[PDB]
Amino acid sequence: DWRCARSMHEFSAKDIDGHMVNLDKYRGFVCIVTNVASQCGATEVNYTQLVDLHARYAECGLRILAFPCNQFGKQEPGSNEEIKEFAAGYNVKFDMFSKICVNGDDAHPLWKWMKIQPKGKGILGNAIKWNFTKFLIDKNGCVVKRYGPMEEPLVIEKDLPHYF
Repeated sequence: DWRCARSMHEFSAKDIDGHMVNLDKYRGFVCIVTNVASQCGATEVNYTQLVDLHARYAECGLRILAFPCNQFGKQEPGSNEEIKEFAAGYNVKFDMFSKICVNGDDAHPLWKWMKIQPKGKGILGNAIKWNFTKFLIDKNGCVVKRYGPMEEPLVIEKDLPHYF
């Protein structure tokens, strides 16, 4: 039962190449989990700053899990292969996953779970509101903060020292 999970580490997800990833591999690492899109007004700032954070903090254990999602204005219409090439244009070295839903009955169970964590609460409901929502995950796999679609990734930086 996804609702009874205690940690992100209990979940698995397909990477953007189609291979299953056990998210227990992130135990001991602080993670940003985010839903991404290629044709969003915020695409450039989010990819640029996620790549920047990953570069400057990997030595501290920062990992980033990017889930493409086409549910918000159909702004991620491409294939997984096309999305991987798009991320390559931003020199992404963090982890890209296969396209998923984040809302609704067919949402990936990790996203169902994050949305009902105590610190994953949304505003006027827990649904993901738009592209580039972010969840901060601590080293034990627990949700510790949620950031809205308009909060650029650099806003997360001041919170990282509380979890490294």
